Amino acid sequence: RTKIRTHHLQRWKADGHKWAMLTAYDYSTARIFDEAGIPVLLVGDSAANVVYGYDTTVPISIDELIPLVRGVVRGAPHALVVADLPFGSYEAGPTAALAAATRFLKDGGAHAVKLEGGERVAEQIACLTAAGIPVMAHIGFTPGDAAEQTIADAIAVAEAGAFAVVMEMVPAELATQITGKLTIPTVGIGAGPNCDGQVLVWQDMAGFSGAKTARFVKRYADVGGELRRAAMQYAQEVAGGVFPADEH
Amino acid sequence: RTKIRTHHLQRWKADGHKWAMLTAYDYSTARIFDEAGIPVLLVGDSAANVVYGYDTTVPISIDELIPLVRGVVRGAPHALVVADLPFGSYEAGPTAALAAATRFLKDGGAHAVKLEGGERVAEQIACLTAAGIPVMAHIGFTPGDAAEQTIADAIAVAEAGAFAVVMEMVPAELATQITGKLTIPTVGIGAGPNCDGQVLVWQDMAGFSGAKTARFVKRYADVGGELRRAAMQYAQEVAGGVFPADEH
Amino acid sequence: RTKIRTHHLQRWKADGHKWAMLTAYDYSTARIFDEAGIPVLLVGDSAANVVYGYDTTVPISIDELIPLVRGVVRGAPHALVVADLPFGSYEAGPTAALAAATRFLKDGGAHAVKLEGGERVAEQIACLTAAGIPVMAHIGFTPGDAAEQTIADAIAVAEAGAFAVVMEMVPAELATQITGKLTIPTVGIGAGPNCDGQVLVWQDMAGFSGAKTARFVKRYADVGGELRRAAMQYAQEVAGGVFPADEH
Amino acid sequence: RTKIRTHHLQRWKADGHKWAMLTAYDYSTARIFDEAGIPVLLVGDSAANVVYGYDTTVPISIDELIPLVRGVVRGAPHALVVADLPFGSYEAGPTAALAAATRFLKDGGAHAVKLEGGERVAEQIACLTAAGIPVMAHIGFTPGDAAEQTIADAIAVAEAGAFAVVMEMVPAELATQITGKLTIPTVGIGAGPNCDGQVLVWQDMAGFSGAKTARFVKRYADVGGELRRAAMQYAQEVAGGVFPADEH
Amino acid sequence: RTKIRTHHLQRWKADGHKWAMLTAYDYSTARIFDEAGIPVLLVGDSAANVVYGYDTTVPISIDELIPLVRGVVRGAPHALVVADLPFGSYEAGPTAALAAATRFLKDGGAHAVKLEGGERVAEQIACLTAAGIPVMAHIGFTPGDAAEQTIADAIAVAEAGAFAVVMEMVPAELATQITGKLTIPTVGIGAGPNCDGQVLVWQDMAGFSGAKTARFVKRYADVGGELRRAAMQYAQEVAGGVFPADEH
Amino acid sequence: RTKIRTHHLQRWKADGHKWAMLTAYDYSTARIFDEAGIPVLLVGDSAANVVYGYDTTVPISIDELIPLVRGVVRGAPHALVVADLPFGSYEAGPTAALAAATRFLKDGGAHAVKLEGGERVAEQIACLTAAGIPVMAHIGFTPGDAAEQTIADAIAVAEAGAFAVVMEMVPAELATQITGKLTIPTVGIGAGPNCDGQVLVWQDMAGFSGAKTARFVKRYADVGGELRRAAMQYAQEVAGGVFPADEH
Amino acid sequence: RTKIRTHHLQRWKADGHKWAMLTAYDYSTARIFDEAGIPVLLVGDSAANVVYGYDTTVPISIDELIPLVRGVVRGAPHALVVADLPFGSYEAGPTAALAAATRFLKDGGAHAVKLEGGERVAEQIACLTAAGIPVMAHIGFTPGDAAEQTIADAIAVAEAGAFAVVMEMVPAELATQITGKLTIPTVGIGAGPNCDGQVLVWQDMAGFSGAKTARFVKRYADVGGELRRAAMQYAQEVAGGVFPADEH
Amino acid sequence: RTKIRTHHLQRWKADGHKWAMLTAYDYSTARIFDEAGIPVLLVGDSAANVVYGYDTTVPISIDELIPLVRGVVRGAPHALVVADLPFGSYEAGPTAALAAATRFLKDGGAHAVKLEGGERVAEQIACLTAAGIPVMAHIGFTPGDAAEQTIADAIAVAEAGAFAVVMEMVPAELATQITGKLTIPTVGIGAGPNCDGQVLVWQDMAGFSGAKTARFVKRYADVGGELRRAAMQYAQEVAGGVFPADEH
Ligand SMILES: [Mg+2]
Ligand SMILES: [Mg+2]
Ligand SMILES: [Mg+2]
Ligand SMILES: [Mg+2]
Ligand SMILES: [Mg+2]
Ligand SMILES: [Mg+2]
Ligand SMILES: [Mg+2]
Ligand SMILES: [Mg+2]
Repeated sequence: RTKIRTHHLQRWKADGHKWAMLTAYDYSTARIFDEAGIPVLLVGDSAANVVYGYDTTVPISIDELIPLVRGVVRGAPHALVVADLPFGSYEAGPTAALAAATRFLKDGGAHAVKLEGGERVAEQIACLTAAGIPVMAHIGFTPGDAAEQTIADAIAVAEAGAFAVVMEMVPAELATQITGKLTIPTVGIGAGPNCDGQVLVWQDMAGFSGAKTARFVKRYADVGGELRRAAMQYAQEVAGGVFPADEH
Repeated sequence: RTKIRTHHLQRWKADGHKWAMLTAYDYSTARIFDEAGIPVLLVGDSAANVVYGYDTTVPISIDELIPLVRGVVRGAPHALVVADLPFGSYEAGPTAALAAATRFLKDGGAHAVKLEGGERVAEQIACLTAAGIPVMAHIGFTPGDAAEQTIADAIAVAEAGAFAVVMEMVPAELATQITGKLTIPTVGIGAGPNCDGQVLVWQDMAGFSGAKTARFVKRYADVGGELRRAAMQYAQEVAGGVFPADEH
Repeated sequence: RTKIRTHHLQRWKADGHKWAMLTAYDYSTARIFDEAGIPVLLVGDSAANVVYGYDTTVPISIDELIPLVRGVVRGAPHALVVADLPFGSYEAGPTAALAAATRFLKDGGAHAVKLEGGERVAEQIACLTAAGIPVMAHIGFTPGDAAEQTIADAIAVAEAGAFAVVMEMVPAELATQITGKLTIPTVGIGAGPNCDGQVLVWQDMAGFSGAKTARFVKRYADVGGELRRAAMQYAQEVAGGVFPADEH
Repeated sequence: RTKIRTHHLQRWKADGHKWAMLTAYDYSTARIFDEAGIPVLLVGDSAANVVYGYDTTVPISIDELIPLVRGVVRGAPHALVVADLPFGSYEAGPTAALAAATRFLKDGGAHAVKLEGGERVAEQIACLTAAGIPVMAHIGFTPGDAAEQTIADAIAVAEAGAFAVVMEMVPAELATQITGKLTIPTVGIGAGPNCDGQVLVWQDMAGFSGAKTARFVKRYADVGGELRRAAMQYAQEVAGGVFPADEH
Repeated sequence: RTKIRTHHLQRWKADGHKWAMLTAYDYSTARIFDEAGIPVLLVGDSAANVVYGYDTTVPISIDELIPLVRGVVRGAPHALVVADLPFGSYEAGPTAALAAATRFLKDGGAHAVKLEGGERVAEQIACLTAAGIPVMAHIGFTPGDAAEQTIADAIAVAEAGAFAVVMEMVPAELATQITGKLTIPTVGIGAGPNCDGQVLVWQDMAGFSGAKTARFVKRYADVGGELRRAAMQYAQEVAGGVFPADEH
Repeated sequence: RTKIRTHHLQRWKADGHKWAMLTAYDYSTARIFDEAGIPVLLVGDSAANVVYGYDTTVPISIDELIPLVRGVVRGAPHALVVADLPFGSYEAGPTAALAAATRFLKDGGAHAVKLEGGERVAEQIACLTAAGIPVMAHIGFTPGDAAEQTIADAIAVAEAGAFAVVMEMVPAELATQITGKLTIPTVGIGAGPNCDGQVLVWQDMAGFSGAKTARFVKRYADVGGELRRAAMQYAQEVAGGVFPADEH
Repeated sequence: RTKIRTHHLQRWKADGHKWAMLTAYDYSTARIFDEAGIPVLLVGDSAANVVYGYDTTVPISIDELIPLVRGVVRGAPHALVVADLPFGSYEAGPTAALAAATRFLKDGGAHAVKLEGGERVAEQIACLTAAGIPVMAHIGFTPGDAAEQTIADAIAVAEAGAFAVVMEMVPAELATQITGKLTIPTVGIGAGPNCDGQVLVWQDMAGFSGAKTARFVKRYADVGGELRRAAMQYAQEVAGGVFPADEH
Repeated sequence: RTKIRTHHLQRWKADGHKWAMLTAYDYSTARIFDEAGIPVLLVGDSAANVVYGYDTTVPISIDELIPLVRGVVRGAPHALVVADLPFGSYEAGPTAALAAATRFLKDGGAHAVKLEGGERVAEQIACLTAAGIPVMAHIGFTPGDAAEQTIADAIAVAEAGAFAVVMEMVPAELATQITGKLTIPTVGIGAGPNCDGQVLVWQDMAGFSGAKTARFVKRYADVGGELRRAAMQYAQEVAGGVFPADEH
């Protein structure tokens, strides 16, 4: 079928089609989401937690991501795969950011990268965008004047060239407006329902990590739990000599 | 509770306790299997397929594994985590193998490593074992005289110091004997029911990869499928403005 | 005979001589095109597809090109060999671009390099040109205001020093004008007939890749097919003991 | 359909099926030979001449080959791709040879490697073979006692583990015998008709390089010449304004 | 319980809560201070003396600190761990400073870094702060106009983004004012009692180094002396055969 | 006074003088033990736990030790400072071990190194010893035949050249004998009272880590606890404005 | 006694105390000058000649100096040791100069560095000075307008932060003035008697190199000659069997 | 005049000419000893003390020597310059030793190297000697059987190829014999008067280091003291305005 491209997300904002974005970190997962119809996959730095067990996204390195990106890229032939730039890889300036992004494309095989930041990151977004690298921006709300800054960021980020922007933990009201005020699609996560698209960490979306589903997350299943019995039953059958059988 | 150690596997062979080993490649998965009671986790090179999308286990590199090992090590505090040595990292001889294994322990944080091979690999197993590195052997059956070699390998491998050995695609009959003939535990996968323990790639065990469950694999669930709807439903709700709601 | 130099292309624009440029990626091919009279050879990044099987030109690296350039340079003693700068090697700025180009000349043995881009790349083109490195520009059309930009690019690029410019996927009408408006030769590919010169990927020109000849490509032969029988017949004769004979 | 594996070549020696091996050095060529049914492809060091223009095979480096191997591997999904080890990469001993071969498999994606040499190279062939790396041997005839050595080499090489052996410039008589005396398939090139299989440099097989077809080579076509007109005609049409037309 | 964050220090300045900061350089020490309730730990460059025996803080390198930081980070789960930047690692400018700080966070696991300097270092503090790296400033008094500069530094440093500032060897009077004039907390050491918080090198605080307690330091114990007998008694018991006993 | 040398330990075995060895990992600690009369200091890999918070001694690297050794060397001018070789740095063989040890002497400034292992490590001990590097051996007891091996190790190790040997977790009875059977001093830790000398991790010796003093350790003080109040009191006085006072 | 610091040189200019600076390049020499009371030692790049035999100061590298600096630093505990920056290590700009100087302090153990140059080097002097690195300037006279430039340099250099400045080959008259016009001490060598301090290459000062004592140098001895007999006599006694005697 | 070669030392042993060897570490010193007639110069690792202030010869590195060797080589055109191999550079075996020595010749410009050791070092001496590198051996006496070993070393060392051997701290009686028993010259230092030649550290020979002249050293002067006044007088004249005068 059709391979999602950035322009598709733009058309969808026009046609009013609200698309879904899911986070992915390996081949098998991506394969599933791809044959499930998910148009956009995010190899997020959130992998730091769900994949590597870091209690933050500060330690994860580019090298802990590129190999995962390659895997996701191979598993979702129809999805637009976005590679998230790790903390520290782009804050230095355009040159650094460009080198990092270039690695994600030439090596990781990603189609686009996600650069987190507000106005302070416009220069970087511009360089990449001008280099021909699709950039998905990521802005937030950090408490009044805060709402102003969020807006300034949303504007600056789009001006820089971002083909879309993620609004994380942004007051639904403010989000709604920004969404209507920007020409590019807005992807929300705890941003309210008024965003051109939505994004969730698949681990949360399918109950695969812990049990604490935050407010902005809707638990669409208990894939984690389902895996627990599968394992527990497997274990018992092994102990009970029931497995393997002869057909095995 | 109790952190599984190699001696436990030995005691279990004595008490006739058949234990289950599951493959794992990330923090979240390991966490689940750990709280599911799985005693031994294998960060297999099978990750080459299920994690990175390689159609073989030949290309995967040490660097594509170590970071995954670290994650698994963090997610399974009670399991005995075994790191699998990638193709090419130990065939050169003891020195190479030792360096590679040392990386998996000092860096990966693994408790033991899995070295695939027969007699030809005894020297390597001995060096590591003597260095204080727990080694899980891995022998197979490659078609008559074949059964002899498998036996020779099983013997040589144990002589070298392996604390356990994996029998993959080994005729149940031959396996049964070898199991009874060795002092160390035998972990099978398509080796028959007469092995001190069993091992499966969790992706297959829980139907997370493709649909072709081979003969030696028992599909204990459809975790993959379950994830497909979760994603599909999520997508539709996004399109239907049903998600996010206000509680989000 | 005569070794084509950049000034020749300029004279030809004056004399109204429409010259042909062919893509080349190895010694044997270049040798053929050279003794076939082709004046200009392009070791394009299109090699990413036809040579390495990448589905894009994003992954190909300088190192996957330089050795090919050297080969082409050795096979076409009379042609003006142009080396194409890979994605990511010049977007960072002049310094990067200069280093990359310098490698293609000092190492690759190329006579000139092709830098893809519009106004955004003028700075780079200027640095190289001033360094004494012949630069062939490459501009395109990306949909109204688009035609304006194409023009701006054509102008900026020439101002920067490009000895010629490639117009790819440019509306014949717009192309025609630009061609007449620029002092330097315009080389088209899907740009219409009104260009000082034409360029095609030899694989397409001679039907050596797939069967889908796009609109802008004219299939001058089925060299690929011809190779298929040669191989098939060879195979059968081998099977039929007809080859080798005794004269062999 | 079916992906050729080494055992297939063995079965064929049994069934008396004479198979054909063709040299290949890029994606497009491999694609053609693959859909032409060629079972085995050799990314030979002969590329030194036909690809890079070296007048010998002494200068070509591993790095000038690996990227070509990757391309060939991508173009022939059904063929058994063999990567030839460059001069100097294995003569030092097993350790060196193993490292080199490992690169060709893990990086190049090759299925097997070709190691040129006689008895003096048995140690290397053994190490690789034991490492799980399929090795295609390559022996020759260098003038009386010579025939003895060729035989000794044929024997030693097979003893070392080679799954097949290439006999180049070997007296048909001697070749015939060796072929009958070895358990593994013999692939000839100027070795006579009595070899389990045949191999030719595709450039010669299809008349793509020079015009001097040596005795052991049969010119199955003039693909090179066919390319010359295609180019010459293309050039003239460009000059004659006939190309591009409007359909372009 | 609660993990101290930078905002806590701000709240405390508001509530008038004077907090204590202690220097720490290893896991065991940090563990103690953590379970002793110390909110902020400083892996100081002072380690140069107390840890490595350098008579100055000029020679200590980043590598002699990062591993210590990791240890302290592991020992104080509830403390805000601040890593001090070594001499020479940030004076070159923002780029250098950013790279250094990034190492301390991504590798060292620190939560914040301490950058010593006045106005001259504002640019660096700004870059880090904007990058999302918490920076603790450090200003001093170097003899009239001196008091002016100290003030200028206090102002500039806070303007740059520092979440707090250390006043070392600053006239209590001047300190008092600066403390009242700044919005961010002031941490003193020989700065007088009018600072939002206090800091001491634990070695001095607990009499573990030398016997010369300077004026600004209050000796809260003789932990060093206590260790001397422990050692001396241990030694004598060993000599007296009293140790080990049988319970040992 | 007198700087302890290895021969001193030998004389002491003769005179029946039981000496005490203490572990040390920094300048200030070493200074204390030195002026406390401790003759031998061990910069152990036990630092992995007490210094860096690793739950094992497997991860610690040479680089996490050398800088500590330098510090200890500077703090104990009269002690014989022994540097412990980290896991993985000598198991490969003499060459590796020699390079590692050489670093500890030339860089770390150590006087001797400690190599853990039995017979399997004799070759390494011999190389270093012959190189002029004082080696302290380290053997253990790992459960019958075990006692035999311990003995074999004690013998082999001394034969190799070790100037002394550490017996850790060795049955007092067996230890007693070995001590009497060897010409070189035996240093015990959980080895019983019949050893030429004793060794303890200062953290345990002075109650600085946790509260679980194992059987073989005698808690000579609560230096850790003493540090807790010092810190707690310091904190309260800061909060109570009592500190700093004016004398400060 | 007292360790000379830069402020001492300033006080001395005030008290009118003319201090002497001597060049030094090794431990033994420095030890002598230190116990001889010399306050300032210069590890000059003049070492290029007297130490390494270069006929110029152009070839000497940082690495040929740092190890000498370390030696001098160890030999003169009371002197202010100044390390010279080698040709080419600071002319590129502040960044380069800062890195070089930082090596001399952190590695060499120097207290200050000497940067040769006039106005053109102010930027470098400023960066180092602001970094906390004491810089001794070095200006000269190169023939009218020359005297103006010397003055401009003297001014610029001091403005940049130099704690002192060397006037080499400067007309005594001009020197006298500059000395009176600057706030910082002036150290002369062939600059006349009106300088806050004097400096000479110890080799010349003590007649250790050649015999041609230039005008600005006063030969205070013939230490070189004295060494010649010592050697000659030693040689003869060896030949005469007089040495060694029995007391030897 | 004549440039001393190794054969000269041999002739001298024959003619009974007792030659003198002096240690040297810089250009100026070497120049003096050269024009003083000293035939052999030793760039000893004793430089560790006299040049760099190390209290041992354990820390000095090859890099702290090579540059000094180059200097000495330039200063003594007629002397046979011998470079010493630093601790750790040859104990690993021939390969290591050869590489190290090769650096001293090709880079340092030395004519020969000094390898310290007894029988244990014969292999190394043999490799170098066979490579064409003149090796000066160095054996000692370490207390009965000791005298036997010294002899064994003297024999082994000469057998290995040493063109001469240094006997340090060897009982004059034993020395006398060894001297008469060896075919190669013996150079003593505290070895008695019966050695083909003598060697002393010039610092001791001329009273340039400390005042404690050991038994085996004869103080031929007080060059150090002479330098002290030269410096002291220089200093006073500077202070007294007597220097510089006008002639300066
Ligand atoms: Mg992030
Ligand atoms: Mg495997
Ligand atoms: Mg391109
Ligand atoms: Mg060849
Ligand atoms: Mg500091
Ligand atoms: Mg240990
Ligand atoms: Mg200079
Ligand atoms: Mg020595």
